Amino acid sequence: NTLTVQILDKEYCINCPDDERANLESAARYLDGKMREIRSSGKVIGADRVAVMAALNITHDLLHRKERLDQESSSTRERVRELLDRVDRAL
Amino acid sequence: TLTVQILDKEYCINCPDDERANLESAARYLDGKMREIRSSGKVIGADRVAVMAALNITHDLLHRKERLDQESSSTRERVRELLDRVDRALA
Amino acid sequence: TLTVQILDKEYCINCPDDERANLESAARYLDGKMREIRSSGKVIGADRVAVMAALNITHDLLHRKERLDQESSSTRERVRELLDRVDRALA
Amino acid sequence: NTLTVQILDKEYCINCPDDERANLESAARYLDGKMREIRSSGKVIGADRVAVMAALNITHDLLHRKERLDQESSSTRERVRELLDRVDRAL
Repeated sequence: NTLTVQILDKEYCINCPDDERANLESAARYLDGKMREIRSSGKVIGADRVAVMAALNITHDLLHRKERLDQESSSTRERVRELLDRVDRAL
Repeated sequence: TLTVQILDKEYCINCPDDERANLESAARYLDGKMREIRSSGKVIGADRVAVMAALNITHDLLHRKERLDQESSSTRERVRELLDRVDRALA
Repeated sequence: TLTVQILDKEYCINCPDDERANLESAARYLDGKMREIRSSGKVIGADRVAVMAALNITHDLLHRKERLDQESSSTRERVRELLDRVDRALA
Repeated sequence: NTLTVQILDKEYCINCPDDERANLESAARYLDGKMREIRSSGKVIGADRVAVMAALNITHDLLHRKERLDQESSSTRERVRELLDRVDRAL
């Protein structure tokens, strides 16, 4: 089974099991989008570098999302401990 | 800023300190995957070798992103339920 | 301020609005208990009839105070446990 | 069984079951204390009124303690709901 995605004005026929089609298609869409932004600036010159840079930003995006989530959890933990102290001091 | 080596080319990205090791690990993946694809000869052109590799890591990351989001909304619910029980106990 | 009638004498106390009915209920108890004790003849002297009645309601209140405190520390613990489980779920 | 408490410089022999001795003794102690404060001011003249006034304040003390506790619970409930909203908006 072949999936044919379009990434940055070029075509790719990838042997993909029906199982992963949607996943691969959105991954391609996501990569395409990120490559379009990068290309539409000028810092990166070279179609191969654009792709590599995109993969690195996508990697950053996800690492940062996890960092933000971890911070969000830790914070509510601090607030929960603040609640606990209020409870111990008066009730 | 971090400077990584991917398939005989240098890339310099602005990564917040705590991401360095993960980004390096990413680059290492990229480089390896590109050499593998290049060696297969199934994809012609450095730009195409680059996106096939980039598509590969993006697909990987989104899968990890899902499992993350799974665990994430899961604890968001246990926490919501617990706080709810706290409210009720206080009424 | 509230003005109550207890065993043919008026008392005026400064009660925060929400207590009026409960304080009136208290006075009603006092008056009834004093008439009962006075009628028994077992206690001689209005001052002694007064404290025996006052001791009676005080004893009553402390019992209610205990049951209150019981329920109170009980929910203070369920709440503490729940918040604790919330903290753990967030780690 | 007779318990002999002292309340405001006078003695009282009360038929009290061993079961309630401690309770009755602290109630007497509590009443005595409250009657001493009241007498040591001047607003109330008359040993019987002093006792009645004391029972009313003791009643107030307890009504107010319960009001304060209810307020304390309601408040932590508001804070818990504030926590819940934080959770729903980001996590």
